[PDB]
Amino acid sequence: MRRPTPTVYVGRVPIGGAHPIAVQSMTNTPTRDVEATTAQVLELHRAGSEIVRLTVNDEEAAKAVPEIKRRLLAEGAEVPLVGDFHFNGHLLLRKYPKMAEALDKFRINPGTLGRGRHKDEHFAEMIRIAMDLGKPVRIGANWGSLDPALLTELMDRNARRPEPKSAHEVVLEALVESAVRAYEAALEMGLGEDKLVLSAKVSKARDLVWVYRELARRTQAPLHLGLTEAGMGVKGIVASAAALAPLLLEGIGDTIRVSLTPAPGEPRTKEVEVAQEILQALGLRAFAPEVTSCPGCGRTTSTFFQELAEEVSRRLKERLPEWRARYPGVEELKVAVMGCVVNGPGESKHAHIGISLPGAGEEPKAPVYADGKLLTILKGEGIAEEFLRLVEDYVKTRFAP
Amino acid sequence: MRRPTPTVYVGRVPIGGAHPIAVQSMTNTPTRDVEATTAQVLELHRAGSEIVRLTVNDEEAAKAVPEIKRRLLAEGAEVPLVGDFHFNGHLLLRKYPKMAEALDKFRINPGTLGRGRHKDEHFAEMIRIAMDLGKPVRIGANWGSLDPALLTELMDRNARRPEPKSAHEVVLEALVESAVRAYEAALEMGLGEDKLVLSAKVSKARDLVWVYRELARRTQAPLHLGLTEAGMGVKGIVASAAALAPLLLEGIGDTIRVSLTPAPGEPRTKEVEVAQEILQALGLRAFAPEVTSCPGCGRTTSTFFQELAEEVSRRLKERLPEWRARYPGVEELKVAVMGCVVNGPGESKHAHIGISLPGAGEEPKAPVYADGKLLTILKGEGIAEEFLRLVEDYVKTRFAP
Ligand SMILES: C#CCCOP(=O)(O)OP(=O)(O)O
Ligand SMILES: C#CCCOP(=O)(O)OP(=O)(O)O
Ligand code: F3S
Ligand code: F3S
Repeated sequence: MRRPTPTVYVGRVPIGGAHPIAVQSMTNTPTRDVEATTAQVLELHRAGSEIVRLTVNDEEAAKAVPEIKRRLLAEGAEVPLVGDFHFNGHLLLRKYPKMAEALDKFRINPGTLGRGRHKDEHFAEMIRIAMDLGKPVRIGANWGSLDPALLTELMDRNARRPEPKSAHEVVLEALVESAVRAYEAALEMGLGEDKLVLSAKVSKARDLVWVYRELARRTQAPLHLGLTEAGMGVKGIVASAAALAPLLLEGIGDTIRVSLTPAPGEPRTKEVEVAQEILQALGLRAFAPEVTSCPGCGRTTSTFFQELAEEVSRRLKERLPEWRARYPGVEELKVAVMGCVVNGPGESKHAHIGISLPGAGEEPKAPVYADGKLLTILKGEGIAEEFLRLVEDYVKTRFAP
Repeated sequence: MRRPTPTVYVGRVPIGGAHPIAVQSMTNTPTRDVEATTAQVLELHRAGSEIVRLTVNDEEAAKAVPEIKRRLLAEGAEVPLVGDFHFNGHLLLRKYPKMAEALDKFRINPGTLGRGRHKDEHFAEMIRIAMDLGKPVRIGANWGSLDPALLTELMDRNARRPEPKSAHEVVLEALVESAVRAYEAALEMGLGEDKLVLSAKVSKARDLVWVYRELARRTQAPLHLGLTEAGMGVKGIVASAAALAPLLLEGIGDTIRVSLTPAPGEPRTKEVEVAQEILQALGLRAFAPEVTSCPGCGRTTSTFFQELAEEVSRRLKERLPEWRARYPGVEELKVAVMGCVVNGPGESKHAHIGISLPGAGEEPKAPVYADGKLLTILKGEGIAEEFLRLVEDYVKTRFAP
């Protein structure tokens, strides 16, 4: 069901309907701080951010970008950099051509170009520079910065309707129109279809689904999908997954970014982890082995079961760097850890390998299944260590080169 | 878009297309431990579990249920109880009529009824008892416990097809068929449409969407929706949201349960919180005020912004018990906390009330918007306390009785 699109290369990373959905992220360090920004770019890339965006907000930020890129290259890190421009993007790209050349993509917001007539000039200048340098561009609209003139135009169109739509609905129409008009304008100026990505972000999940369905229908471009301003903690994680899934399941979206607010002291890499989990939950990409486990109920002994599931998950995460190097395809591994006979055997049989613990009323033994059939039955002390040895043995055989 | 269904009352809680989607959960204490189970039922109910399920797995569990119910009633807690039966449900309901009468709903799994001919007898006996006592029933299939005879029947049907489907696809067909056949059988026996809820759970999100679309098409019943065995931590949360959202957005589902594995020492109420967050993210129910905040970038000072967003979220959660009592509709409150001028004002204008902090290059002042227009501009020390006073003032006026 994947929506076909042309391919847009962001550095070495291809984005589009023929390619895996790419995970990206954005730094939160001051871009002018070269050491801090370089470190975080590397951190995010190592966590799985295939593309990294950084704000290029003033002259000091712009002068730093070439040095950041140089440092990344010096350690063989080929992570593409997207420059986020607002208000003065045309001035910065004009004045600092080394920055323009160092970036792998430019982000333009059609709502932060300036006022009235100046918008069109500023937009054209940035597209001109991208064309001269062979750079791709994201035209990214956001409802936090919606073009007010376009909003009035569409409010007037709506008022003329036999049955006018709500103000809220018109805001969404205008956001879509902002992206689509700027898309069409960039194409008319000669920027190639292989150099244009679009986004039109809102902060409410049901609205995001409406917007992206319209974008997908009305344009041919690959789409950068995300729920903007998703927020903190569990709310942010849930809202982001809830917003993206209906679209990704329908085949809409070519790159994603999860816009979480970090808690103080929480790593910026959390958003990368969440993005990966969304794609893997929907079977669109595989990044690491996953554990299926039941919630546990009154049929299990809660703490032993919870401890085993946690220990198995912890070991898989410890083994992954090595496994990824030795065992191609191991990212697809499914392990089950289950609490009793009700669903334990059946769920374990659906995993590559799973263990079903004895619950209430059962004999104190734990069947282990692999590839849908009984492998062995464990008992006594060290169930956990015996199981993890069996998982290691399984991986060696199943995912051998 | 909500799928119409008859109403099924679970105690005082109506489930169906005419009613709010109900959040439920399940205990993990041994049901025989009356003190522990009663406490957790109350804990879950207080967290927002409108219905609570408990395993009734043996005779000791069954004898405990009437006392649990008595204790709940003694504190005016009207929380409906669902009894989860496997293997011996027919024996327990027969032998312990006080338990049968004390429960507000019976859960039957058509894959844990027994072997061959005995299945039909056991099923009929449980439905007989529900009918005699006027109790509703969930017929809940789970792929961890799929009826093997039905699976063979459908494997044979599939082998006769001009183009046979995959084994995996046939497993899903069989799961649906298990629920649908048992549904039809219960109706034919005289159990009313106002007494039947269906579920057919799998552990993979894209498969769950397929299954529930089939269930929704082929039956008229309200549906209990959940991703079974979702797992631990972020994986579990993301998988659950990703699986449910496409269905809930399409109007499918009448009650949900989130099947998270608690980390050792993590409260059982986490699943209730996640369930509520899924429904609120999709605009289907409102439980508590929510904070929209940006991720922060190099345009903000990371820690001040993150600290303010966290402090605002913490205060809203502290004020809620009181607010819920005084200010009807306050559950719908949207507050924004934003990092700079790029999206700060616009996003704040979409919330009921929001603050936009000064980012890089800006004057050190923080505009506050309420109902889409400028309310005031804050500066200096105590921005956080001044903002929270403004939020209190706003709530008093907006959500006054
Ligand atoms: C830049 C910035 C703040 C908002 O980031 P976002 O990824 O949520 O939205 P975007 O910048 O509109 O793509
Ligand atoms: C009971 C039990 C273990 C699985 O619980 P679940 O809510 O994920 O699935 P269900 O019992 O099939 O409704
Ligand atoms: S939730 Fe309960 S039914 Fe068994 S497989 Fe897990 S212990
Ligand atoms: S993410 Fe950055 S652009 Fe401004 S509103 Fe938030 S600081």
